[PDB]
Amino acid sequence: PQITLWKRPLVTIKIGGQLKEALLDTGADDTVIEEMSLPGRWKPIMIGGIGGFIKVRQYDQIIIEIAGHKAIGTVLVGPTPSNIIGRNLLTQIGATLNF
Amino acid sequence: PQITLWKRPLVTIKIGGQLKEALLDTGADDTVIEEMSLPGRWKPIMIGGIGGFIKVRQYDQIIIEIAGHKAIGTVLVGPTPSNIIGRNLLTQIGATLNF
Ligand SMILES: CCCC[C@H](NC(=O)[C@H](C)NC(=O)[C@H](CCC(=O)O)NC(=O)[C@H](Cc1ccccc1)NC[C@H](CC(C)C)NC(=O)[C@@H](NC(=O)[C@@H](N)CCCNC(N)=[NH2+])C(C)C)C(N)=O
Repeated sequence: PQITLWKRPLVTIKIGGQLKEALLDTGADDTVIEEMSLPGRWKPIMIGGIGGFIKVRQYDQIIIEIAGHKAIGTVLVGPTPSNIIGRNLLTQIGATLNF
Repeated sequence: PQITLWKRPLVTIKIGGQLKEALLDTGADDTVIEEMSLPGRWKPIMIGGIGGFIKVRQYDQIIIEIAGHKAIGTVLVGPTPSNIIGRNLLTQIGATLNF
């Protein structure tokens, strides 16, 4: 599909057995999901953006479906203002920017 | 062009007649440039990012060239981690996400 940018590019994702809406973010290196109780081990890390840093839990090899496209990779979980799909997963679903 | 996302989608911009590098950011509503002298009038506002809110200067109707495509619109100037081209100008250059 093709997504125009008149409004925020939000799509449905499936992660941890839950459906969520998430923002496709070419300006995000990483994928950040709003606080949810994902199982298993994780690593504390801090991520940066506008406004400063926040503390997140880094989970590896998490299964995630993005607009119907399966992906698997590192997902960061914590108090983000939006679920964000970043380049680490956008590359796996073959997303490009075009103009 | 078509831009893949294995690296940050950085392009050349011209603003105030000066060349800069900026990130194409589909997760940004607005366009935010590092502190610079810029011709035109401005007003102070607040914008939020992943880590919190910052003060920026809002300039309207600013000419900006992005990867050799013309845009004219609102540019926010302030202490951002990166120059960012957001949806307000990505729509002007006809950018879409594709997968
Ligand atoms: C796995 C190792 C991680 C290492 C870690 N990496 C990072 O921190 C990397 C560089 N950060 C980033 O890439 C982060 C996303 C988080 C992430 O991917 O990790 N990107 C970002 O935060 C980029 C800007 C940026 C680019 C490059 C560098 C820094 C910053 N913007 C993304 C962000 C998405 C939004 C949901 C918060 N957009 C914005 O912040 C834009 N804001 C807006 O559009 C506002 N109008 C919305 C207000 C909020 N309101 C609300 N929810 N009601 C702003 C740029 C105008 C590190 N460096 O410590």
